[PDB]
Amino acid sequence: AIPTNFTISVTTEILPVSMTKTSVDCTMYICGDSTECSNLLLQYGSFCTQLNRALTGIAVEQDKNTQEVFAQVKQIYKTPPIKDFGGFNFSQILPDPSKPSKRSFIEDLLFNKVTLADIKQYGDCLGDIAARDLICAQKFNGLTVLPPLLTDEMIAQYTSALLAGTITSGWTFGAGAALQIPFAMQMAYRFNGIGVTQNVLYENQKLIANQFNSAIGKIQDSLSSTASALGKLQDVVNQNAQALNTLVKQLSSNFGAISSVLNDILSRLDKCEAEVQIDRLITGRLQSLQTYVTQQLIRAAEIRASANLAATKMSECVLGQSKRVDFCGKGYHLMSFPQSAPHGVVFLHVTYVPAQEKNFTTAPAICHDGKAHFPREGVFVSNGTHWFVTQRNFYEPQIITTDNTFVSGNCDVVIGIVNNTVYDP
Amino acid sequence: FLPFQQFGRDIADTTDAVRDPQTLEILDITPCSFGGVSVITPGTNTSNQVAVLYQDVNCTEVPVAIHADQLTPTWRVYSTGSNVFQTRAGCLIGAEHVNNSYECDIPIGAGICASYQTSQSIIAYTMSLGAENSVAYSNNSIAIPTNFTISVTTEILPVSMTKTSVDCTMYICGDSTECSNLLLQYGSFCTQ
Amino acid sequence: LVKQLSSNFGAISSVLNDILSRLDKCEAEVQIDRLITGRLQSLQTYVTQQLIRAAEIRASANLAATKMSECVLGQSKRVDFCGKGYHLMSFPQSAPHGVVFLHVTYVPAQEKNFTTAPAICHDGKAHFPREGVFVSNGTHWFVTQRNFYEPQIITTDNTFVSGNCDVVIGIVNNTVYDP
Ligand SMILES: *[C@@H]1O[C@H](CO)[C@@H](O[C@@H]2O[C@H](CO)[C@@H](O)[C@H](O)[C@H]2NC(C)=O)[C@H](O)[C@H]1NC(C)=O
Ligand SMILES: *[C@@H]1O[C@H](CO)[C@@H](O[C@@H]2O[C@H](CO)[C@@H](O)[C@H](O)[C@H]2NC(C)=O)[C@H](O)[C@H]1NC(C)=O
Ligand SMILES: *[C@@H]1O[C@H](CO)[C@@H](O[C@@H]2O[C@H](CO)[C@@H](O)[C@H](O)[C@H]2NC(C)=O)[C@H](O)[C@H]1NC(C)=O
Ligand SMILES: *[C@@H]1O[C@H](CO)[C@@H](O[C@@H]2O[C@H](CO)[C@@H](O)[C@H](O)[C@H]2NC(C)=O)[C@H](O)[C@H]1NC(C)=O
Ligand SMILES: *[C@@H]1O[C@H](CO)[C@@H](O[C@@H]2O[C@H](CO)[C@@H](O)[C@H](O)[C@H]2NC(C)=O)[C@H](O)[C@H]1NC(C)=O
Ligand SMILES: *[C@@H]1O[C@H](CO)[C@@H](O)[C@H](O)[C@H]1NC(C)=O
Ligand SMILES: *[C@@H]1O[C@H](CO)[C@@H](O)[C@H](O)[C@H]1NC(C)=O
Ligand SMILES: *[C@@H]1O[C@H](CO)[C@@H](O)[C@H](O)[C@H]1NC(C)=O
Ligand SMILES: *[C@@H]1O[C@H](CO)[C@@H](O)[C@H](O)[C@H]1NC(C)=O
Ligand SMILES: *[C@@H]1O[C@H](CO)[C@@H](O)[C@H](O)[C@H]1NC(C)=O
Ligand SMILES: *[C@@H]1O[C@H](CO)[C@@H](O)[C@H](O)[C@H]1NC(C)=O
Ligand SMILES: *[C@@H]1O[C@H](CO)[C@@H](O)[C@H](O)[C@H]1NC(C)=O
Ligand SMILES: *[C@@H]1O[C@H](CO)[C@@H](O)[C@H](O)[C@H]1NC(C)=O
Ligand SMILES: *[C@@H]1O[C@H](CO)[C@@H](O)[C@H](O)[C@H]1NC(C)=O
Repeated sequence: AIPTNFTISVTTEILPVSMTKTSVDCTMYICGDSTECSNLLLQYGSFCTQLNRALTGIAVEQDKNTQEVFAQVKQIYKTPPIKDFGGFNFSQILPDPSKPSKRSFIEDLLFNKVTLADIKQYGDCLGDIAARDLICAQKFNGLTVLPPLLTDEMIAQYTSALLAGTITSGWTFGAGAALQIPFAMQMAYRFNGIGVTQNVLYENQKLIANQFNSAIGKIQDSLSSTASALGKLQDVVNQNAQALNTLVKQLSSNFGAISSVLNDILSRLDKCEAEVQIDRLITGRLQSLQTYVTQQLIRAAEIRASANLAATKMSECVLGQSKRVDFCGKGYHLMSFPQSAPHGVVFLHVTYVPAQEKNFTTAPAICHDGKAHFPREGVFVSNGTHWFVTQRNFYEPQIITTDNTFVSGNCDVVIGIVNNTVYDP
Repeated sequence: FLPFQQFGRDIADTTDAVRDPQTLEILDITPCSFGGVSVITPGTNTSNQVAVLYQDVNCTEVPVAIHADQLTPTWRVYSTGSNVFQTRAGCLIGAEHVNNSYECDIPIGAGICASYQTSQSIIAYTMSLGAENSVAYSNNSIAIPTNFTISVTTEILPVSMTKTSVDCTMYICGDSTECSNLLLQYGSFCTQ
Repeated sequence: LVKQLSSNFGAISSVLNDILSRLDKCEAEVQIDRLITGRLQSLQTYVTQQLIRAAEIRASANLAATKMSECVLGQSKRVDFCGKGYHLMSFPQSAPHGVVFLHVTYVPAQEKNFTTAPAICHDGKAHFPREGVFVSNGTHWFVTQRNFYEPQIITTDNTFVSGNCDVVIGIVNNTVYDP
């Protein structure tokens, strides 16, 4: 069965690249604002020097996780003012200059589909506190969320540079300096990559372009329909917030003390007896902080794995063409287009998918006059009467010829060989 | 506050609202300190100068947020001055804002990076994303390489870390037999 | 881990000998139990952190093994998997607790502009190159390999024909040499 047509399918896959950087203050979390408790916490200071190290190790890592995913190329390319790509339309993915930022349409849709309910200006919390904002409680308990190093506009600039390089130079900009190439010729290179001769592209270029454009449209309404697709990223947000909330809730435990309120202990008991109770509370809250930091390290490792995968996909599919099966979309990979998303990346893998198969009769070789003929590249296909050489991924039959095939020995040992003449120019 | 209530408590169980017994009004208690102060510094053996980034505060209201009135005079210099600079992350004190852009030396955040430059001081600038290079494009123009370079790059990868073993007995219980006897019931933990 | 042995953990002292010399076994056992619990907690924290770092190192070592297989023992077509540029070879070098790969790569150096066309209409039939592209220095056209400027005259063996020359967008007129 040989395909006689194709479809240009655009598949969207989302990968979390980083998570919210966080910092913790032992002193104001455990021993809120009392000097009596904080004096007892000095002997445990080493433990915090561990904790503040580990969280710091996470925070820097997240910045690195973004960098190695987006800072592949340090040459910030700009798309040309003229959009002449052989009928291909990149408006929905290229930057839109009519916005304060450079986010494309698809990037805007992705951003609007993730909440990211986190900046609260310290001073708003000192005002309308009766609303009981979660972030205000976190900030009063010493749980601060550091901001990402790379601003969203800057990540969008990196994505725009990658897109411009990909469409204006193909993979040549990945392996050093960018080199010009008309987009149709680039697509011809890609088609040669997947094992279908380039002559089909120029014979169906408009159609292909139309299909590509249609596929892009199918992404837009798909991203503007429901937010479930970005569930990978939203979870990565929500979970982190969940953890912080749990931490605050975990301050409501006695841990064997007479009460969970430090001031209550210091008001009922004196320094005579309050020291043991405060020590119990300190040990419990330090254990809670250790649990939080360990869970954060687990999640940081998971996010590092995801970001390494994202960087590999950026290198092997955006900057090149991947021959790995299913690595970049279902089908035969042609290109990829990156799109920034909150704490993640989105890949639009465009793929060649054969569409209309058709039954055919084939033989492994052709015996012309004793010698067996094997095709240089392709298969022998018969429509019922004659035979032709056809490329594997497309139905482009042509008459058997001495240059289409090569001879190897006599035609007695090959099982399934048939009888036919071969044209000799 | 219902008439039988005097103290209000938040999710953390720490009292936050109190009914003042003398004047029958409700007052809220908030921490007199806060977290978010970050110290930016070149490595000592270079200089003792430092900058201070206060997170999620305008530098107009830093004195009340930090309560600079009760702080030492050495802290008040970092509360207000001519080196005030605002960022999306927060606002920065002790660093001179520079419109020029360089590579990131000491990342601050929100695309702002700091460095120690020249009279030596600390500058804070919006980091650059590398060289700007527009690429020509035409529907009938290509670029072909006529020459090449054989470039040898190096990359290092960790393979293993130090194998380590721990003796519970001599760590927890140096040489006392009493402690070693008391540690038997926790053997299931140590064997883990 | 060594430094964390200087914590009371709620005991009267962080030294077993002080507790055992001030208190008899009557009251010393509760203090020693508190110390044991705290030090066991410290050991568990250390072991958990070591497991995290071991996971990191295992990921790095899996990557190193994959690089050794796919670049030292072969030629990797994956882009930027082994150095920047097109991969030629790789040489390993042991280092303490790690490996160092020397990735020798091919990087095109000096680029030249050339006017190109997707195909060539010889006498109505369009010609497409087998391996290369059509490049014109201004007057004539040549088939050149993509990664190096090695022009050669258009020829029937260099190219192949498929259909008339009206459907291709951007085709140009030229002759093809027939040996
Ligand atoms: C290959 O598949 C495409 C699917 O689009 C076919 O193009 C469609 O053909 C029908 C009938 O002519 C039209 O109604 C549609 O408008 C076309 N769609 C597009 C996007 O162009 C194409 O005809 C098929 N080619 C072959 C040889 O079967
Ligand atoms: C590429 O696709 C868009 C469809 O989204 C084409 O039409 C434009 O769509 C945007 C949507 O906001 C409108 O603002 C424009 O007014 C539309 N312009 C036109 C001429 O229809 C767009 O035309 C396509 N690109 C090209 C070069 O045709
Ligand atoms: C393909 O061609 C060859 C010769 O042209 C055929 O070989 C003959 O087959 C018949 C039947 O077995 C024999 O009686 C002849 O002696 C063979 N002649 C030669 C020169 O080999 C062969 O049969 C043909 N293939 C098929 C399936 O018929
Ligand atoms: C291609 O590049 C190499 C260098 O990368 C050129 O070789 C140099 O040529 C100049 C002049 O002949 C010499 O001064 C250098 O010593 C050469 N360098 C080396 C390492 O050999 C080479 O000439 C270039 N070839 C072309 C066609 O441009
Ligand atoms: C390429 O070759 C074809 C065949 O010779 C040219 O076809 C005709 O050329 C004459 C003048 O040389 C024109 O009057 C005709 O209009 C052409 N035929 C058609 C259908 O247009 C063709 O002109 C050549 N291509 C170019 C761009 O000149
Ligand atoms: C090809 O032939 C088989 C057997 O008759 C049949 O089951 C199958 O549906 C056919 N496929 C097409 C595309 O005709
Ligand atoms: C098979 O192909 C040949 C050449 O195109 C044609 O003459 C013949 O009619 C075709 N036969 C069938 C059954 O399609
Ligand atoms: C293919 O299968 C059929 C049925 O088993 C058999 O008759 C035929 O000999 C097979 N083809 C060859 C070359 O043996
Ligand atoms: C005494 O208590 C009453 C009732 O709380 C209050 O109105 C008053 O202000 C307080 N002070 C004096 C001097 O009465
Ligand atoms: C703080 O700075 C921001 C800048 O947009 C401004 O919106 C806000 O009103 C300022 N708040 C105060 C109290 O100055
Ligand atoms: C830097 O940019 C600001 C924009 O408000 C401008 O006011 C200032 O004059 C500039 N300073 C220099 C040295 O360019
Ligand atoms: C190739 O052409 C473009 C536009 O004409 C030009 O910007 C570029 O510099 C040229 N390449 C070289 C190496 O000069
Ligand atoms: C282009 O190449 C041909 C090769 O014969 C040469 O004759 C001609 O002078 C060259 N023209 C230019 C502008 O380089
Ligand atoms: C290529 O671009 C030029 C000007 O931009 C235009 O005149 C010409 O029609 C275009 N040709 C093709 C095949 O796109």
